[PDB]
Amino acid sequence: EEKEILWNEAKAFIAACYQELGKAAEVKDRLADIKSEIDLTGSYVHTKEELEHGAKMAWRNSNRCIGRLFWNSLNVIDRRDVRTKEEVRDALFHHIETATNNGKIRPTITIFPPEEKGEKQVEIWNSQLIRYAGYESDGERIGDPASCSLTAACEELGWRGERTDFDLLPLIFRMKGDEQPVWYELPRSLVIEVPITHPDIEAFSDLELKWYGVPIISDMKLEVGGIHYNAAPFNGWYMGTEIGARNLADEKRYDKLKKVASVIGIAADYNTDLWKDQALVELNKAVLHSYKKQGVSIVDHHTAASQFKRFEEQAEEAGRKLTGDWTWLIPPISPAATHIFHRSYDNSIVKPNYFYQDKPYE
Amino acid sequence: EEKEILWNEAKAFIAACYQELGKAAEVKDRLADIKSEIDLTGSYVHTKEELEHGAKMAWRNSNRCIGRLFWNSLNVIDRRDVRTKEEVRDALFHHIETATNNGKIRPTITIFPPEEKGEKQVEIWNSQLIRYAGYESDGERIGDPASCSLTAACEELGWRGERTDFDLLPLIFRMKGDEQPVWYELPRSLVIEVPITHPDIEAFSDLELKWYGVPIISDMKLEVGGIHYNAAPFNGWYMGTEIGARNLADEKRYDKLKKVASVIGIAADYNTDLWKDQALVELNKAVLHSYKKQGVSIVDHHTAASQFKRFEEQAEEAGRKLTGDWTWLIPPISPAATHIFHRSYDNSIVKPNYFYQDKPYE
Ligand code: HEM
Ligand code: HEM
Ligand SMILES: N=C(Nc1cccc(OC[C@@H](O)c2cccc(NC(=N)c3cccs3)c2)c1)c1cccs1
Ligand SMILES: N=C(Nc1cccc(OC[C@@H](O)c2cccc(NC(=N)c3cccs3)c2)c1)c1cccs1
Ligand SMILES: [Cl-]
Ligand SMILES: [Cl-]
Repeated sequence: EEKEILWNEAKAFIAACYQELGKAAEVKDRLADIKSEIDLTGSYVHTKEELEHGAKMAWRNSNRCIGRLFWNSLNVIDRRDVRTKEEVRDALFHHIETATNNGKIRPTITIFPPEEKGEKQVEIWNSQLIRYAGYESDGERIGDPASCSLTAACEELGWRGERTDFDLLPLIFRMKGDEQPVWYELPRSLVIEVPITHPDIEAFSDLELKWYGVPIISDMKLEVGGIHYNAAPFNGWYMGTEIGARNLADEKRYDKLKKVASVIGIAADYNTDLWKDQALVELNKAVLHSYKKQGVSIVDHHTAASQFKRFEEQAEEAGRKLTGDWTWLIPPISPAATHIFHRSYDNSIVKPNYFYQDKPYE
Repeated sequence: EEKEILWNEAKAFIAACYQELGKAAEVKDRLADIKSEIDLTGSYVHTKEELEHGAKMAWRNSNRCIGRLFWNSLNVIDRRDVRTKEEVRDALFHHIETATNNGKIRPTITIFPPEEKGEKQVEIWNSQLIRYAGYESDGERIGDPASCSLTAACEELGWRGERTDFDLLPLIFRMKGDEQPVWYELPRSLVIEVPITHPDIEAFSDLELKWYGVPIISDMKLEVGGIHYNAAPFNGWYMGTEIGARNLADEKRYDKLKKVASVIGIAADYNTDLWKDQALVELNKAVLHSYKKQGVSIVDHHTAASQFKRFEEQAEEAGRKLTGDWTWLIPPISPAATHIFHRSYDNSIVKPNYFYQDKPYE
């Protein structure tokens, strides 16, 4: 029935994978084992090599990702053995610790057991493992609006935030068979944060801005050879503009441009003054300066685009078709100063890859 | 034969056009006249109203244009009567004069006779009526590289540029039946230019930058109800970023960022300093400041995006589907500070509209 779809993706993956691993001879027999394993059990289990390489391929095929040059150095933690919520929690804690690596961030993914019957084994509620809570009631707007609904979900379960602008959300997830998720407060020793200061403008610290060191996306599905790993959090390091041009800048996020304009001492009254643009540049300089000063890995959008240019060259000379989403590849500031802006990209979806899936809350 | 295609577009245009003009009753009879006129002559001639409204509709349907709020105030000059190159020249001169309007730019289009048998009556060689020449030989790079090939074509015909960085290209066009185009030097009294100065940084004038006041696109085809007006130059006013973030900024255009960085007194050594971004903002502030100070119409990208938001609202409440090209609608600086970035657009092509056509040179 539906089993047919699994087998097809399995054939396509193993061939491409073993070909890249120089194990092309091993394919016929590996596929055979898979064929009967699917027949008898409905599914099939990846080898360490298949899983590691598949997660790497998936990153390589992520059209919206400018950081793909480094796809082959992805650190893959295999946690398909977890059976308990204490094990899941500790796996998540460990991922944070090893990925952070005292500021010298290692791109890492932790892979939990895949969906069985489409039925999840572990269901992560966090959008990122480290994220700030958001509150909204009676005109009062506190923290990160992006987190408003998860925050309300957490507070249903007996969590309570301090209602600071930077409350760390607890880890929150649900195990198969449990009707309700559990939540665990993040140990503050695990979480690096960076205060935002400006290299030249000493008053920038009056804004009392900060951001977390490591963005760990925990709400996407890794799909590898027909196998659906809904729980598979991954991280890289930030590109500065993600923090300075979006998280802290967007009107629906922290909305700090008017405040930035004030501390940098420019008026925020006239569009033709380009005060938003000027505020953006200083905020973004501030962010890069602050991460580098603390010794936390970060990349600027120009360096990132140069790296991506190498990914493009690398893919061509390896005989691989390149795929990309121009609308996400261009940085939100000075995009025409990067080569990305001035070319176009095939937005075709190639598997393995990371996909969106529906939130369990709201 | 091919006549069928004309008739279809004709039916579609007249219906939509007269409907918008509140002349829906007049359609059946207008179409009838057209039907027999096509039968007897192979083509059909637009009324003043049809032509004017069609050029307006075409602008309204230009997916890449952020300035569309003002589509209905387009000033349409009907020059389908030209038969001579002195008439074409004078029509082009007049367009420049009336559109410039002493700096208070009127959006204007001059419409020349359409293609007959696919055969052009007037063939304009300029990409814009006012543009700077570009030269390239023996490492030496002078003027605007975008104009390198047209410039070489002009110099074939006995034109010679001064080889300044801002030589005005002559008007150059070809009449049906002539094997060769003619060129006419632009009278300098017709052409407003703006020296680029900075409001705060007095040394900015050392760059000796300038740009022309009015961008007059003269190489696109206006298509209205099956009729192909290949020669139909049009203008608006600039959005500042077109000059400051592209014409003067691009490495393949004037490439001035390093020089800007120098006069504004910041180092241009480290990506993480965001010196390109900072140079961009100051150059773009300089451009808006300079146009406004001279009294030449210009719009900043924030004001432009606000206007386009009104176009969006206006289209919806008029019951018209909106179409757009997100990749051209976002400004090349601070695009995430505009609403455009945060929504998406249907890039469908609706006629009437402006289309690319092949250059006659190179
Ligand atoms: C090593 C440093 C990395 C950098 C600097 C980087 C940079 C980025 C940036 C800027 C985005 C766009 C996000 C946005 O603008 O909203 C992005 C998207 C993405 N990146 Fe990366 N990335 C890195 C590593 C990774 C890793 C390790 C993975 C997974 C293994 C990954 C997978 C993705 C995916 C799936 C998206 C798209 C998410 C979506 O569609 O919403 N990246 N990356
Ligand atoms: C009134 C002031 C106007 C402003 C500020 C404006 C602004 C712009 C801008 C910024 C672009 C993109 C060009 C680029 O980034 O390379 C554009 C494209 C365009 N505009 Fe407008 N525009 C205006 C008036 C007009 C008029 C009067 C017409 C024709 C009647 C027009 C038709 C177009 C077309 C056809 C394009 C796309 C050209 C292409 O595909 O290469 N616009 N406009
Ligand atoms: N950036 C856009 N969308 C958007 C809007 C709001 C939030 C958002 O978060 C991405 C966030 O979830 C995310 C996803 C994937 C990677 C990152 N950033 C990172 N450095 C990494 C996290 C984990 C590995 S790399 C961040 C993306 C648009 C571009 C064009 C039109 S809209
Ligand atoms: N801007 C882009 N392409 C591009 C690259 C080089 C030159 C160029 O010139 C447009 C130039 O011919 C042009 C065309 C139409 C309008 C304008 N600008 C104006 N204000 C007007 C001229 C006439 C009426 S409005 C200018 C456009 C891209 C966006 C995203 C990916 S590439
Ligand atoms: Cl983020
Ligand atoms: Cl231009």
